[PDB]
Amino acid sequence: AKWVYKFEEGNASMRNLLGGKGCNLAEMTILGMPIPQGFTVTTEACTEYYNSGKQITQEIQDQIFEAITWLEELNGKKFGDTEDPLLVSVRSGARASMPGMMDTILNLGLNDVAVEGFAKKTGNPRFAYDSYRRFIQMYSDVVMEVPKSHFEKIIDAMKEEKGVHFDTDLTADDLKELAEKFKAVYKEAMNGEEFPQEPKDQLMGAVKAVFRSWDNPRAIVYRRMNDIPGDWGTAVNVQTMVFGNKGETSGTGVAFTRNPSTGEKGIYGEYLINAQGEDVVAGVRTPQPITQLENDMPDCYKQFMDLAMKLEKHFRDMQDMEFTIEEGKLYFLQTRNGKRTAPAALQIACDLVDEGMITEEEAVVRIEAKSLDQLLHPTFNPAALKAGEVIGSALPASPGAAAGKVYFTADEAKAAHEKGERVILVRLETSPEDIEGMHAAEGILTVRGGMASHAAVVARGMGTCCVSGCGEIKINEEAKTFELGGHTFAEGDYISLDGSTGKIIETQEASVSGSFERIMVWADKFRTLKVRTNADTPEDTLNAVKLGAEGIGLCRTEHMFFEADRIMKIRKMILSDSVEAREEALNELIPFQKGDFKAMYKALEGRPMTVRYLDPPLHEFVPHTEEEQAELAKNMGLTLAEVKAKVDELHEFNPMMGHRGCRLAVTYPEIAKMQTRAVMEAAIEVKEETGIDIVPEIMIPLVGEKKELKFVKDVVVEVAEQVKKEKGSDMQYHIGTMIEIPRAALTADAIAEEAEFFSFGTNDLTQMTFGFSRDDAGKFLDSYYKAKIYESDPFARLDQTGVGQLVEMAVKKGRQTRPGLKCGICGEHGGDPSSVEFCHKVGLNYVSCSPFRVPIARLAAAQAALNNK
Amino acid sequence: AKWVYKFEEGNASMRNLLGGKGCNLAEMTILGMPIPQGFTVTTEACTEYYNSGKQITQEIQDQIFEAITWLEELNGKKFGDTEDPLLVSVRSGARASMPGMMDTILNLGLNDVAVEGFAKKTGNPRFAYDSYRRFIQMYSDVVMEVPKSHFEKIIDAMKEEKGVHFDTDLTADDLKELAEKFKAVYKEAMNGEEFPQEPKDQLMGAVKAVFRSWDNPRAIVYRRMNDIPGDWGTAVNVQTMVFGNKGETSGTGVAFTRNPSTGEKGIYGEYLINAQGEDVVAGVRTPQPITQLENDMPDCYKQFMDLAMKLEKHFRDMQDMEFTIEEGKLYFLQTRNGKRTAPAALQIACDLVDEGMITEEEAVVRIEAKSLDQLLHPTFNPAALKAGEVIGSALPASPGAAAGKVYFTADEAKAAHEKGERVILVRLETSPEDIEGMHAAEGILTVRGGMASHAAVVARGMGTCCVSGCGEIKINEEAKTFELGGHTFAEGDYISLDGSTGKIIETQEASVSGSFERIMVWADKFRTLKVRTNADTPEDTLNAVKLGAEGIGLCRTEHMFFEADRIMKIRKMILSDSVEAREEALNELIPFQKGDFKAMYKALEGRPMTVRYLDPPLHEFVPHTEEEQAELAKNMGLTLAEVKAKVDELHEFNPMMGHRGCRLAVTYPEIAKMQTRAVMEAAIEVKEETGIDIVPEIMIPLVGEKKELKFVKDVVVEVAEQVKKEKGSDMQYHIGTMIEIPRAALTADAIAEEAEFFSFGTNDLTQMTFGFSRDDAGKFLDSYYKAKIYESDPFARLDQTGVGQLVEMAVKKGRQTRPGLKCGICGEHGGDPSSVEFCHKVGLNYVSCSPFRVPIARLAAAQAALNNK
Repeated sequence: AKWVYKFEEGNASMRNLLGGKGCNLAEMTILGMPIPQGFTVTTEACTEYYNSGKQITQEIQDQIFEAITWLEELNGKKFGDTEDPLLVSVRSGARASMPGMMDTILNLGLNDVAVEGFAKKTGNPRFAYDSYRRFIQMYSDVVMEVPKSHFEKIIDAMKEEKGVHFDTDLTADDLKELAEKFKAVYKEAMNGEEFPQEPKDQLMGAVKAVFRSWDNPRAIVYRRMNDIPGDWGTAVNVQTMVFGNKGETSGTGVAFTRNPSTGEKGIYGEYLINAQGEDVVAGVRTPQPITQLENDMPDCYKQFMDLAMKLEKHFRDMQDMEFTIEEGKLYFLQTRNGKRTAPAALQIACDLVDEGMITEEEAVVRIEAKSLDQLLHPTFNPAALKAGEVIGSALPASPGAAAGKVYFTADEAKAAHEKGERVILVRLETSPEDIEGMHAAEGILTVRGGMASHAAVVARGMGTCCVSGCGEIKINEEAKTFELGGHTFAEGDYISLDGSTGKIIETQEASVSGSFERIMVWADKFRTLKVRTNADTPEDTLNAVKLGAEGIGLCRTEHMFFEADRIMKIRKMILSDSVEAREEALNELIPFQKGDFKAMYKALEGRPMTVRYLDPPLHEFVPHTEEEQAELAKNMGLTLAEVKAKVDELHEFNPMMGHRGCRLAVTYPEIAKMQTRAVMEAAIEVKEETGIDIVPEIMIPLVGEKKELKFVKDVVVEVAEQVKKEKGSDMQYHIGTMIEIPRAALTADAIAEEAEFFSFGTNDLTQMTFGFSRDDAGKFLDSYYKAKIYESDPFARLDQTGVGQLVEMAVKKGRQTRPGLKCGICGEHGGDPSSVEFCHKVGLNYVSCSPFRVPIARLAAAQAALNNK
Repeated sequence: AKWVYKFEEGNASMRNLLGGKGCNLAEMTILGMPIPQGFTVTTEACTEYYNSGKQITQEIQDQIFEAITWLEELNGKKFGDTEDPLLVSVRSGARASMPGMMDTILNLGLNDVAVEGFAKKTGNPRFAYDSYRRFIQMYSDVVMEVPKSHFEKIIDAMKEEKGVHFDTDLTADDLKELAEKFKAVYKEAMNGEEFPQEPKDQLMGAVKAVFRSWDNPRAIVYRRMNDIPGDWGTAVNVQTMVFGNKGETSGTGVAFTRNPSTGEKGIYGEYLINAQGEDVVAGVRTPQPITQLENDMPDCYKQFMDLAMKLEKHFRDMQDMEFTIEEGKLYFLQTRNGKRTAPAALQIACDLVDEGMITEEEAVVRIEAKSLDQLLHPTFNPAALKAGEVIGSALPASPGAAAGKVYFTADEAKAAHEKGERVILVRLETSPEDIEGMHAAEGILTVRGGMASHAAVVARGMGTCCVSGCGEIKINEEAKTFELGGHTFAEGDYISLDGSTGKIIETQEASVSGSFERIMVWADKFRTLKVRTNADTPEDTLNAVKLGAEGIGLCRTEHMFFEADRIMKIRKMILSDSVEAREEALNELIPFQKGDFKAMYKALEGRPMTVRYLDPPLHEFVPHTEEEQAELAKNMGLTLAEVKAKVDELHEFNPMMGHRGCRLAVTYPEIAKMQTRAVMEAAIEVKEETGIDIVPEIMIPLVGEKKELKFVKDVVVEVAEQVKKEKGSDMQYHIGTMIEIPRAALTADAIAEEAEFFSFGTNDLTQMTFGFSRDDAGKFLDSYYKAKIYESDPFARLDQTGVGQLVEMAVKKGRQTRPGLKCGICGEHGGDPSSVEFCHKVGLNYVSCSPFRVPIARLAAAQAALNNK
């Protein structure tokens, strides 16, 4: 039952039930706003249809065809009648706003005969035929039967072949004729199937389009990148059409209560007089500043602003709305918390707070965590921009200083590495088919669109740079080139930004609003999780410390063995055929490594740093180019063959799971012994030269058995304890381990006994758990997301149903035997908002992630706190 | 009566009465802290002595010599006795902390015989003689009889001529001998006067030094630059001496509760074991991190930190304190809100607020306004610092990226322009005698000092960069050169910063903490004054808008006549011998000027901009180089002689007071007519292309009579009104004027009738009021400050007792006839905290100042609000 709900039968509450626009539309209705009534097909009915072999069930249709009945009696007109036709619009809406992705159908109910009845009754035959020529084009695309170029090449060939310039200048005959020109295309571009004339067949067709599209490549790829599950689905909305294209006193526009890209307080949007935004606004015929609509229709503005402001105080957040003016009358067709850019995100958040509109928990909880990454994208370098050659200007859709090679298609722009080959995408406009390209490019450059245009919307959403409406861009696809300013380019390097200018540039790094801080302080007053960082170097430590890094969670020591002025000492150790010799070799490194931790400790100023012992296999440090192998045969008094014989002696079938980490530490204590001295001696000394207390945390990698950790810990304590002759050094320190091998988690209680702290190495723990090496996964990974087998990437987003059990088990079990057992997480998962919450809820003590994600971690940790209290 | 007060006889309340340290010392006593009792000579007694021909009155001495009595009976010892001598310290304290300037005397009461008694009784003859050799040196400097080099050249010649390295290694004989070596200098460097042996003569001498020094060049110059009046004066403190130089378990250190240069929370200071900070800490023998004093004397630290934290919660602000340890016992000798750098200023302010220690009005009121200028000093450019050649490192005394030519003396470093020739001062250490040099240099570079060293203190106070303790600097004065790293310099260009590094650099511009904002929001929630800016260009407008510029208060149009592609049209106007011709000429400029305001209006986005009409004389635009005059004789069909004849025809005796501004506008309406069109047409148009309402404000310069303003306003209204054919343009606009000519203020009521708004041009109003041209003043100005005739510069700091009456009169009178009369201020005075308050209190509506001082203005306006509610 109940597969369709009237707007008056619901509210914000049932957002899941009716979808996003669903509840909003229903909410606007419940308020008593001037909106065209309609009804909503439930997301559930999307499930039914899907869990029914993708067929629209009987009970469903009838219920759709019943609300349609309701509407007729509602405004005295029958659905797509022959004389007085009732036209409607169709538009999908998931529980998660997907701005730039969803679908919309206008004037549905029209056909060869009803248009004419619409012509007489309405009295404006140009209109009827315009509203019909439009609608045929949309049904052709949405209910995908054909591409837009087919249709626009025609109206355009028609205009640029009749001395006309805007469709707004075609006669009732031009259109009446055009319609057949489209009804001709849709058919000569399909089996030869007739175009739907039976409104009931047009409307049912619509719906399936929507329910169907919810599984097409683009959606799938879009949700995953927007952390949206696929078990939700879409809802479809049927509303009683209202027209901003009846003529000179009717319109339609998109507008935001506060600038969506800077937080700016005050109306931001565009519109066009006589037109149907749905397509006309998001495109050519340059839209007008919504703040001009006051000059032109200064009576509709008086009320459009009175509504928008109460819509914004209603939801107590900034609103992304849509209006159409019907010859003097104003109609709202949409409201929604405008998606934001990071800056605008915090900025508005602060305002709504100062303006009393909301509480701090609110704003803290509102910011989309992951987005703070934008905050840190390297802005341009002034001097580089001053000398910069600006060869054109256009709208500053989405902020940021983007710059890279240009590509006229998303297929090839992504081909050239993601945001790694520094790519740029130059197009006319963009569309749902360009999602991964816009996503993988430094910046998007379009030739027509405006604020309400796809690229902006979709770009200001992905915190990526975009410059739209740049007309002067003459693009060629057949030769893949474009003319901008005083130059012609060809897949070379171009540069753009929010200073709206495009040019022939050095980026640097930079500040953070006081609003970042203002919200960071708030996060910090609600978060229980502490936030350390993953830094192996002073500068990076410092950089993260500056973002609120409360210490270190993963200080890799590998490099201390790698780095040129230290590779030959580790290699000598491997070739040395005696423990006395290895011992020696190893000791040659203590000075350097010692230096290393000194610098980190002087830098950390009392801030805790979990030092992870040698992790990789010895094979990773020997030479694998006989050029280098023969080099090392002289720096060692040996022969190539024998050094090579050693190398080939260390070679493993699966490096990720062999004689490495803890296992090297057992076979070669010496190594672990040497690391304990360098760290101990270093800590003591700075503690000695600064007096600021240090409390080193040694961390044992790849542990999988209590006795395995003990053995190595027994080696550290003895060296650590010995080093204590620079004084018995009352200095404390804790031996701990990395819970990154399933057995470690399964036998935590047992592991807790020797270990003084658990540090979850989720990246590896996730490889042993999923059974696949990150390094060789991608070759199949994609097919998993495509096949929807995977909704998220485990390597960036902590698998909670699986890896999550191991993590929650180590903590539980680990604390049965050591109630205080401090716990942490490492790698990527530590910097992922979703993960950060799980950890908070499961039991961790702190979170560690790269230096630049500290803000993302803190906010997340913050939110996680408020959410689960 | 009452010229001296016991520490127990006062508290914080009477800060004016007892001076700064006065009340603090008295306050610490009232708390019950471990401090050496003493008494205080009132600031008033400084007045007496001064308003008594600079003689210490009789009633005064006795009262000093009476408290000294009190002290003997207080600790069973007589003042500088022969056997058990009571030694004391002398140190001045004004109601305004002058860190780095005031004076201090240790061990006063000692002499040839009492030292020996101090030797026996104490039992440590090295000590007695050390405490004596020190004290003789200080009395020699403070009670200025001789320079420090005289004394340090000796102890040093003595050490570097006896195989010794630190005075801490001279025997009881070395010192006993040294003393005579100093008592020998003081005398061979004076008439031949004996050195004071009578403690009563040493102590009275001290005091006069202090009261005297309060009028010496350096003080005078220091207060003015620190807005301190000279009618206040100093107070002198006499405290019962305690020693951190008795040996191995006694010490003395300087420390701050929170880092004075970053806001950092947590102890920051230095110290030295066995020594008397007063000189030893602020100098060589590298001090130790106060946080190490926990390793060495881990029992004194336990209590030093327990005290400092209650001293900080007591005053509810960060504390700058001084301690000495007397063989196990800890002694506090000072507390005081540590002077701060801008960043640290806001930062701590925010903390104390989050930590609940204080309310926001508090923090807002606490920040020293003027300091926010630091916030905006251009940091270095990363890439420029990455390629930068670091030829040495040292302590990061005061923040900032300083860089400029080096000068080994303050006398010559100031010679080469102030902070205009980009100067740098390289010295051993600095001192009160270097005040204007440190002040006029980009950055200070010293060879020995530390955190507690003069340059740091005095530098972190003036928000200027400083790198101290850089030993590797071998300086030569005789050849004015120094060796640093792998180079030797000679008055060339050097560079430094808070990254502590000094190097062989491009600076840029940059962010503002969220703490700047956090306090800016606060300012903004307490300020009633609005803050516009003085911008004549879009970029500058934008720049100021970014700091909270709520509009424009002074948009000069001169340049619109000046700029190359527009100078020839104004010149043609001047040479054209007909109003029809001039008219013509003028009209040629309307397009350009029109462009100009368009850009400003597109930039201002609705934000008000007071446009000031042509201000300078026509002579200012003709050529004054016959090379150019003969150039303009061909671009006009004339001869040199005749163009020259015109030029010489416009030449005035006093350009600042002739046929210019409003007077040109009367004689040549045309001009004013043309400005009204360019502005009107421009406003209408943007209002037309954006719909955002504009409300131009035309401002008439140099008005001095109602009928004078009317006449010109009558010309604007008619042109303004005419231009209203791009539509009657419902556009509003207000004619107003600049109250910058005394008569304007004296006849405001009369002026208010025609003018719709008053805009105080205080710079000029201050020249007509003081009667002297800023341009020719400096040649006598300095002698006014030196002669103390002027405490402040009127041109930067609004004369309130004078110019202030004219300002308060125009507002009063101006509102009798126009109750709404909006009012503003311009030029410098608008950006000066002191002025900004006066204006707030007198009646202005908003304040306008350069773009970068907007923060200074806002905070000031804020504070002014809280202060006078």
